[PDB]
Amino acid sequence: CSILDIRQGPKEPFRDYVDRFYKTLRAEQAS
Repeated sequence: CSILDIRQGPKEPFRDYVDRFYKTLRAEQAS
């Protein structure tokens, strides 16, 4: 891991953000 190191693509921050964002919007639609 040297040139194949700084790949740039978040997963565990960003899809424990989405699921929470999707039940936040499924309280904007209906809580």
